[PDB]
Parts: sequence; structure tokens; C-alpha cells
Amino acid sequence: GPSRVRQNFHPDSEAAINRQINLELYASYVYLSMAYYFSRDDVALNNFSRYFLHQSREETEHAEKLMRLQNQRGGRIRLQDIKKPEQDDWESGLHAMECALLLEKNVNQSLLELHALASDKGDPHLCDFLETYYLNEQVKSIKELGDHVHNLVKMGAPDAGLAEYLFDTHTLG
Amino acid sequence: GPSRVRQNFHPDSEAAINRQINLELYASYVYLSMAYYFSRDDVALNNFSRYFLHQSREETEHAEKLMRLQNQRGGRIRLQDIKKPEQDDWESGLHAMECALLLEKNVNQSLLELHALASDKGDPHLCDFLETYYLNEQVKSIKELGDHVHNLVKMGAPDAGLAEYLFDTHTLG
Amino acid sequence: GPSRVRQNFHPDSEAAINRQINLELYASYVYLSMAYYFSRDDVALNNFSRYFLHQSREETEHAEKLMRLQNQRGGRIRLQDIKKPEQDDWESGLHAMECALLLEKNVNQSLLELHALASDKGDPHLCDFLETYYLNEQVKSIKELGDHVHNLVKMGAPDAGLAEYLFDTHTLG
Amino acid sequence: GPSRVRQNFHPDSEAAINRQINLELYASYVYLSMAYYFSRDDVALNNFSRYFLHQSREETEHAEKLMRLQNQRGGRIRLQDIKKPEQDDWESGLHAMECALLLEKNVNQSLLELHALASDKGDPHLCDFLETYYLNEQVKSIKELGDHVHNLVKMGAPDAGLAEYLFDTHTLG
Amino acid sequence: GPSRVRQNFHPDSEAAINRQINLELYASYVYLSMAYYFSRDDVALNNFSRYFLHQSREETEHAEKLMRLQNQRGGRIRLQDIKKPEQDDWESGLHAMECALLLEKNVNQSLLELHALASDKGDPHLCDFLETYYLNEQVKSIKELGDHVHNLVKMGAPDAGLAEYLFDTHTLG
Amino acid sequence: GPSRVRQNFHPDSEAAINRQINLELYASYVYLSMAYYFSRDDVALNNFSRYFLHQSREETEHAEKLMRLQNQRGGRIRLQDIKKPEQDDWESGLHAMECALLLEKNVNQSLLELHALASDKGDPHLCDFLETYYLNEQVKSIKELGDHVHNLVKMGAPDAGLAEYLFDTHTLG
Ligand SMILES: [Cl-]
Ligand SMILES: [Fe+2]
Ligand SMILES: [Fe+2]
Ligand SMILES: [Fe+2]
Ligand SMILES: [Fe+2]
Ligand SMILES: [Fe+2]
Ligand SMILES: [Fe+2]
Ligand SMILES: [Fe+2]
Ligand SMILES: [Fe+2]
Ligand SMILES: [Mg+2]
Ligand SMILES: [Mg+2]
Ligand SMILES: [Mg+2]
Ligand SMILES: [Mg+2]
Ligand SMILES: [Mg+2]
Ligand SMILES: [Mg+2]
Repeated sequence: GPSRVRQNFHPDSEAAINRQINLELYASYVYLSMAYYFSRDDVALNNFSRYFLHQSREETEHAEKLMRLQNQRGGRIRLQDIKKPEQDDWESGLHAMECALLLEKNVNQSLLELHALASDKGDPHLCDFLETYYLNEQVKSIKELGDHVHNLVKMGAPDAGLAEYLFDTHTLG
Repeated sequence: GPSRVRQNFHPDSEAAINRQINLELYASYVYLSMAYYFSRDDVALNNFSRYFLHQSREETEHAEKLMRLQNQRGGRIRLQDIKKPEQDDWESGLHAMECALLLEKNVNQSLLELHALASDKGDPHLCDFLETYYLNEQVKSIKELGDHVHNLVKMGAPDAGLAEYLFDTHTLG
Repeated sequence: GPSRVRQNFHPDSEAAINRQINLELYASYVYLSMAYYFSRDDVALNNFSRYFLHQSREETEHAEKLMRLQNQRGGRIRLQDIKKPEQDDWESGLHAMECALLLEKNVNQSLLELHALASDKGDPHLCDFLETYYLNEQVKSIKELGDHVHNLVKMGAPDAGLAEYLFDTHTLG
Repeated sequence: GPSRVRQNFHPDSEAAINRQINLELYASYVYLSMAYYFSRDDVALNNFSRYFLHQSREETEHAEKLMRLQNQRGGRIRLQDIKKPEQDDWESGLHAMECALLLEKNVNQSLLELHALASDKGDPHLCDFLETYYLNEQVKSIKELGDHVHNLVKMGAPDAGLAEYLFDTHTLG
Repeated sequence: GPSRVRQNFHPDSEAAINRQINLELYASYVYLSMAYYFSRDDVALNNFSRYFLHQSREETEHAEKLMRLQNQRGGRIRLQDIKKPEQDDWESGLHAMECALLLEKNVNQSLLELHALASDKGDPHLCDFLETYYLNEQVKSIKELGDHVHNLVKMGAPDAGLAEYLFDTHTLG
Repeated sequence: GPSRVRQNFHPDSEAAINRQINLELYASYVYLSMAYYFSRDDVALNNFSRYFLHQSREETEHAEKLMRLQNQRGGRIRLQDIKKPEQDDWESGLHAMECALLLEKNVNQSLLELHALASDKGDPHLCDFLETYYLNEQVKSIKELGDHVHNLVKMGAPDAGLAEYLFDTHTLG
């Protein structure tokens, strides 16, 4: 017996949504890691720290919106371990921005696969949800990180002593 | 000679939109019926009454938005009789909530068929309209009614004397 | 066993009130039809549209007040199909005003029959209700439509090109 | 080496977006032309002028939003000459409204082709962008121009001396 | 070469603090799970949901305060996977409250072990931190959950139909 | 038969004013190009972007004021294609500032030729218009661009990594 709410909601979509929830929580955790890297006494770039912390909290919102969608559609949320980030030392402002950019493109590819699946299962509600709340948000994030990486590289990060310091103060400040 | 406004608007879509307008008006009428059931002297659940009345007025808005779309696209509105509801006595708070839930799923299936037709006729304007204003609204409605049915059942409606009374006061109040 | 509220309320009055509810809902539907006629791209008289839409919503209020009276008196509301309007194309501003005037006189004759019945059944509560909320409202409506028809005719509607256009802007604007 | 931001963005979409940017700029220029036609001493319809000027500025916004999308997605903006409008003398209020209507339908057909291309290239971000910001805007524009053409024709434009004068004052005023 | 900030900070304390960070994040995840259990269509206790969501966000704050302490003292944060909760279906309002109570006592025992370690390593800064921000907070949480479990049991949860419903509305509302 | 408004307005002035309108529109387009260069992901100097966008909108105002003058004097506006800018890639902050400076001097030389023509045709109204609204505006623009080029060169643009970045933030910010 399915949910009395469930309608036109494919089991494969339910499962893909649970995989997406894990990926969003993972991304939250990556950014939380980055945030506290920047507030080390031997790094001390407070606006990089604030930036990544804000990203971490936004990833939690992305996760919750998918958990709500699961409930709305009569799916059942199935949580899995949240894997720790690949690094605990993020090396530099530039390196963390580059890692974030790769992570955002990977999440985007996941969301595009999810939309393709929704399209295959004739679920326009799911397609619209991803278009309204996920796809443009990812385009905006990737473009912003691309901008940041570009500026840091041009400024001489990470080796030029003033580069990360000034970018912290001006762009992220 | 078509409307001088008409563009990429399939006659089958025009007709399906007229069928949808009738269904929305019908749903308005069902809820109007339910609303005045609850204000009978031998039922007297005023917040159930207010709930269904609010649903009835929202269905009229859904109808009007489709009538406006028809005009916008250069279709011609073709009205049909609005059939009376299946019951004039809705038996209980629970039974009316269950009937509303079935009606919302039926309207949803209609809207999903309409989107499939819009998709087949390559009408992305029509697809977007249904996604923006109809499909999520139906998901939200069905989930809300599912919540209400669940609570009423658990509380012992309709036979437990306090159940509908307390649900009227707390959830719908 | 009657309603424990019912007193001095004739079954014939209960039935006539149910017939009146259907007529009010019908009138609502006629005006809704007219409203969306005027917002066609090949008619485009927006203040005619607004006028008829306002009339449509007021007819719904008339219907609801009768549904409430039914409940107040311990009658049982019995809904019937709402028949579609006689036309989907209302031809002109003048023609719609003339159709509205005929409809208002027909509704008035119905209400006068209802009062005669209430009088025959010695129901002064019912007589007063119709006098307070229905009879003067109909006199005012018929007089207003008579005024509008008169002006439109004098102005040269529907064939004189400026007539409906200017009446839309000045009288209904 | 592509943009480090670029993802799931087909070269054909990039090119079609550059063609759309040119068309939007062209439409801006057409309306700018119309605006200054209406403020000639031998035409002097100031509200027609204001109307077309407002349309011209909105077309520039449409162009810029596409230039931003190009950048967001990692495409490269490629500008081309903006061709002058077909006329410098727009003959009458009615004739300009009819020309605008044809132009809006042509732009709409272009945008529908662009959506079909986005659909073929599996770019739901691009599809959504066009649905959110372009397709409904075009439906609304075409319907509004259809309304205006209808009224002007009925009023006797362009030959009836009061028609354009009164429409300027009432509808566009 | 240690942190140039590090003073009187035992490697065993650094490690125990990293274990505590994982436990806090785990507790956040447990409550997030519970929160979305309560907003299922077949559970639909919205104030239970809000309660657990608030608990989840507070656990994140506990985690962050420990990550900040690590940085303050010149320790190095070492993140580990966050294990999924023991259940995805939390059975009832009462059962979730009982699970929360057990979890809070387990976290408390962990914090008491951490204080004993800080005491053994002569780290009064660490002892004070745990006393100021953790130990009383846990006493308050455990007492509150004890109160809630007591009331739910007395009310007849989970089998009495009104119990969880009324507790949701009154105590958690 | 000339405009009934036309007085002391030489056909050569009318033509030169139409050439000036094209040049102003061209300059608008050049700056629009520059603006969207700076918001590329591989350039990302947002205040350069804002600067050039503001210049682009001001050029449109210059064009419109000349179109209004044409109408005021009873001339007839004759629009021509707006040629695309010489580059779509503007290379650097410095290079775009240098290109803008050359463009402003070229527009200035055009306006000085126009004043010489107005002087030759004994049109003091035209001379005054150019003096009031064009000539000082160009002096101010050229001086400002000269200032900017000077600072960028001194700072080490384009090769010194901090130069354009800091000038974007401080001078244009
Ligand atoms: Cl008038
Ligand atoms: Fe995300
Ligand atoms: Fe509906
Ligand atoms: Fe779509
Ligand atoms: Fe009525
Ligand atoms: Fe009387
Ligand atoms: Fe446009
Ligand atoms: Fe905690
Ligand atoms: Fe200029
Ligand atoms: Mg591992
Ligand atoms: Mg029947
Ligand atoms: Mg019939
Ligand atoms: Mg040409
Ligand atoms: Mg495990
Ligand atoms: Mg060329």
C-alpha cells in the first residue's frame, strides 16, 4: 500500500532524490570544513571563513527542501552516512575556491541527471522543482566561483603575500 | 481566420483547457457544498465550514486563470454545465476530507494529462503555465489533505465524539 | 424527525429557496461568461469586463445568503447542475447589457413569486429576508442596467465606433 | 580550453543566444524609431510616443538578460550590427501597433525555436530561463497589442479624426 | 613545531574534542531525521517536527563551538563520517522522545568523560568551557525530555488517539 | 512643403544631426560591449562593468536628445544601422579605457565639426544646444578617462596582478 498522497511518483525518482539529499548534506560538510580551515591561527582569513560558512548553511537548506519534497510526494526519506570531506587542510584560499568549483559542477551534473530521470518518468512536477530551486542556483554558484578563482589567480594567489589577504578584505569583505 | 494573437496554440490544447475550466468550476461547487454541510445545525463544525469555503474560492481562481490563459492565447472559452456534487450530505468531517483528497488527485491527473498534451504539441508556454500555477499547488493540496485524513483517523473520527470537535478547533481553527 | 431548529418553515418554501439558490448561481455564471467575453483580444473592453466580473461575484453572495438562510431555518440545501449560459459570444457591450437586464427582471419575478409563497405560508421571517436583502437590490440593478442600455443606445452602440469605447472609459471606468 | 564555468552548454545554443541578443537589440531600435515618430510636429501623439519608448527600454532589458546568461554559462558574446528599422515614417498609430504586433510574433517564433533547440540539446537550465523570462512576456505583449489594434480599428483609425487622438488620451494615457 | 598559539593543551584533549565534534554532528543528524519523520503525511505532527528541527540546529551550534575551541587552542580539527541515525521510521511521538532522551544521556556521559580528561590534564580552560556551555545545557535538555516522556506516557501515547495530537498542540505548540 | 515648425534650419544641419545620432548610438553599443566583457568569468571586474554600463546608458541619452532636437526643429530623423564594436574581447581594463578615450575624442571632433557647420549656417540655436549639452560633457569625459588611463598605467596595468583589481575596487568602486 503506497502513501495515500503518492501520485505519478516513480520509485526510481524517490531513490534518486534520496541520493541527492546525501550529496547536499555532504556539500554542507565540505564547506563547514573549509570555513574552520580559514579561522585557523596559521591561516586567519576571516572573510573566506564567513563565505564558506554561508555556503555550508545554504547546502543544508538545499538538503531540507529535497527532504520536504520527498514527504510532499509521499516518498520515504532514507538517510545514509555523510562522508567526511577529502581534506582537513585546504592549503590556501585559491585551492579551496577551486575545490568548491569542482564540487559545484559535480552537484550540477547530479542535478542534471536527476532532471533527465524526471523527464524520462514523465514527472513535470519534479522537473519544475529542480528548475525552480536547483538548476539556476547552481549556474549562479559556478559562475561566482569561476569569478573568484579568476581574480585570485590573476592577483598571484597563493604565493603572492598580499593576494589572498586583499581578496579576503575587498571581494569577500 | 484565427485570432490575430494566436501562435503555436493547438486546437486540441484549446479544447483541453476548456475541459479543465469546467473541472475547476466543478471542484469549486463541490467545496461550496461541503462548506454549507458543516454549518448545518446538526453538524455545526464551523472551522471545517470555513476551510471548505476557502478551498471553494481558490478553485474559482484556478478556473479564472485558465479562462484568462484561453483569452491570452487567442483561444475561445466554451462553457458547459457545472454538474452538481455527488452528495448533498457529506456524512462527517473525515468523509469530506477523504472525498476532497480523491477529488484533488483526479484534478491532478487531469492537469498531468494536459501537460502531456502540451508537451506533445510543443507548447512550452502552456507547459510552463501548468508547472508554475497548477502542479505544485496540487501537490501541496494533496499533501495537506493527506495530513488531515491521517490525523482524523488516528483521533478516532468519525465515531469518537471529541475527535472532529477538537480537530475543528485545533487544526482548522 | 425535523431539524430541532425548524419552526414555521413550510416544505414548499424550503424547495423554492433551493430553486432560488440555483438561479443565483446560474446568474453568477452568466456574468462570469460576459466578463471573459470582454477581455477577448477582439473585443478588449476592460471596464465592461470588470463590471460583469463584479456582478458575477455579487451573485455568488446572493446564493450563499440563501444557503445560509436554509441552514438557519433548518431546511436542507439541495444543489442541482448550474446550466451554462445561453451564449459564449455576447456580440457587443449593448447586447450584454440588454441580456443582463432581461436576466435581472427574470430573477426579480422569481423573487416576487418566492415572497408571494412566503406570504401564503405565513412566514414573515422569510418575507422580511427577501425584502431586506433581495427586492431592493434587484430594483437598483434593473434601474442601473436600464440607465446603461439607454446611454449606449443613444450613443450609437454597437455600430458607432466610439460609443462602446467611450462608455467603457467614462461610465464604467 | 572551454570556460572553467561551462557545463552542458551546447555551442549551437551559445550561437542561437547570440542571434537572439541581436534580435532583441533590433526590436529596441524599432520601438525607439516609433517613439520619435509620434513626437513629430505633424503627428504629435505623446502617449503613443511614451508607450513605444517604454517598449524600447524593455527590449534593451531582454537583450541584457541574454548577455548575462551567455556570461553565466561561459559562452562568449558575439555582437553584430543592429539593422535600422524597415521604416522611418510609421504612417499612423494603428499602423505602428500592427507593425509592433508582427514584430512581437516574429520574436516569439524565434524564442520558440530557441526553446526547441535547448530541448534537443538537453539543456533544462536554458529551457527554464526562456520559460521564466521570455515566453510569457511575449504572450502578454502580443495579447496587449492585439487588444490595441482591435480598439483602434473599431474606433475608425486611422482615418477618423478623433480615433487616434482619443485612444492616445484614454488607453495610452 | 606546534601552533604558535598552543599552550597547556594536551594531545589527548585535542583528540577527545575531535570525537566530541563528531558526536554533536551525529546528534544534529538524528534530530534532523526525527523532524522529517513528523512531517510525513502518515504522521503529520507539525509541532513535534518543529521541536526536533530546533534541536537539530542547536546540535550544529554545539559542534561549531567545539570547532572554534579547537582553533582557539591551536588544535587541528579532524572530521570523520557522520553516521546515519539508527532508524528512518521513528514509530511515534513518544518513541522519538525516548530515543532523544537516551541520546542526550549518552552525549552527557561523553561530555563528563571529556571533563574528567581535562581535569586529569590540568586544563582549567577546557574544564570551564565544558561547564559554561555544555554541562548545564545537557542537564536542562534531559530534564525537558524527561518531562515530555512523562506527560506522553500518562496521556496514553502512543495508542490513545488524542494523546500525541493534543501534546503536539498544547505542549509543543 | 517643409514642417510648419521649421525655421532657419539648414538641410545640411539636419543631415549632420542624423549622422551624430548614429554616432551616439554606436558609442552606446561600444560601451555595452565593454560592460559585458568585464563580467566574463575570466575577467570578473564588476566595477569596470558597472562603469561602462553607465557610460552606455548615458550615450543613449545623448542620442535621444539629438532625436528630440530634430523633431523640435522640424527635421526628419533618418536612422541607419548601428555598426558592431571593433572588438568583442577588450583585452584588459587599461585597453578598454584607452579605447574609450579614443572614442570620446572622435565623438568630440564630430561635435566640433557639427558646431562649425551650425556656425557657417548662422544657426545660434544649434550652436547653443551643442555648447550646453555636448561640448563640456565631452571635455569632462575625456579628462576622466585620461585620469583613469594615467592611474592604471602607473599602477602597472595590465600585467601587474593587483593593479586592475585594486583600481576596480578603489577608483571605480
Ligand atoms: Cl472623451
Ligand atoms: Fe546544493
Ligand atoms: Fe483547482
Ligand atoms: Fe520543461
Ligand atoms: Fe442575484
Ligand atoms: Fe410585510
Ligand atoms: Fe524582446
Ligand atoms: Fe549537543
Ligand atoms: Fe555621446
Ligand atoms: Mg571513508
Ligand atoms: Mg446529473
Ligand atoms: Mg444544456
Ligand atoms: Mg541595410
Ligand atoms: Mg553504517
Ligand atoms: Mg561590418
